[PDB]
Amino acid sequence: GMLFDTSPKDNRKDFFDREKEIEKLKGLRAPITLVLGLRRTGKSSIIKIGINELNLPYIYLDLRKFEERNYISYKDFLLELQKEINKLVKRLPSLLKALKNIQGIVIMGNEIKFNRLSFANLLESFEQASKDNVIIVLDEAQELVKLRGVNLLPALAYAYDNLKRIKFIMSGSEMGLLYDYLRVEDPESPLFGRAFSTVELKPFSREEAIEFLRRGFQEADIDFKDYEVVYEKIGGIPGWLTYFGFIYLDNKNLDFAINQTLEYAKKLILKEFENFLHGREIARKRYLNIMRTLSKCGKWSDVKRALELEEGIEISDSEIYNYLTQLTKHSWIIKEGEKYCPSEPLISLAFS
Ligand SMILES: Nc1ncnc2c1ncn2[C@@H]1O[C@H](COP(=O)(O)OP(=O)(O)O)[C@@H](O)[C@H]1O
Ligand SMILES: [Mg+2]
Repeated sequence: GMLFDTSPKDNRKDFFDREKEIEKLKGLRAPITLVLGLRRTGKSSIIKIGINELNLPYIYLDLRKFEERNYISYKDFLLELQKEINKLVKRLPSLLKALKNIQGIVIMGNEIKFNRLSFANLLESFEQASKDNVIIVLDEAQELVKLRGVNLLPALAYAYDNLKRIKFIMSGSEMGLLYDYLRVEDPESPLFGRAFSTVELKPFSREEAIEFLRRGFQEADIDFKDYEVVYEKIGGIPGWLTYFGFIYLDNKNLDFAINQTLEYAKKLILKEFENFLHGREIARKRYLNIMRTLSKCGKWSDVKRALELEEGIEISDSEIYNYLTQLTKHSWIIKEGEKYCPSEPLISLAFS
């Protein structure tokens, strides 16, 4: 690969720095490791790099495939787990034997089929089958909020307290929703009071962004001069800088590569906003209004004024609070003081 491959990296040789973050992740320093960061900050990348370098058995649940749904069924969750387990038995010969006595499992012949299941007994059997730590990756774990008919928390707590060879890695692009999922705020919840080893990926600063591009161009062996305009136009999100780098290498026209990145970002961001608006069709026009209003940032008064201007009616403070709270939980905006801002520059652009 190369530094500007437009897919999550799986090798450190293709990945710019984040050395402290990868090393912390790899430390598996508590039974649960949280990987945080906005979309496109490299979370799936460091997880892949981390598990490749550790050379430990693992189950990888890519939950992004549920992002366009409002609900995940027990059946659809089990089919994903089933697929991963089948990869794991190939690495853990004695697992197929250890899964034989699980109530809802059927074996035929070097594979399993589920025919509810005890997630805690399942995890315990991975641990029985392995001399080494087994990593359970829940990539975009906050998606499990949508898995309404299953509560995995007691099983996660059981593992945390009792399964010493089970190490979870849970990532989330929507920080508040991830914490809400794990019920960190609820004293009676199974994971309350338990510490998570936490790694956060922030957007590149100006100097990091410039160094990232510099490194990828030096590696392609091509000249580049305009690093500052690229940062000014694209911003610090690694994923967008990566795409730009790829396009510029492919075409060598600065304005074309910037415009193509901007147009790709806008399309992707607005599709992701549609995922957000799924199940909120009642408040849909209002959310669009809020984001346009907050594009160049604004205060509560600006949000209120713009909503009431569009609809004519007075709008309560309860409704307003709920709309901004949802946007903040899902990482669309961030509140600085009395100022709410899109969480990165191209989200401003997308609603401009
Ligand atoms: N430090 C980095 N070095 C090289 N590429 C990166 C880096 N950070 C992110 N990327 C690239 O940016 C894109 C988004 O990364 P990804 O791991 O999917 O982010 P997340 O899972 O946080 O949304 C991918 O193309 C990835 O290869
Ligand atoms: Mg990801």
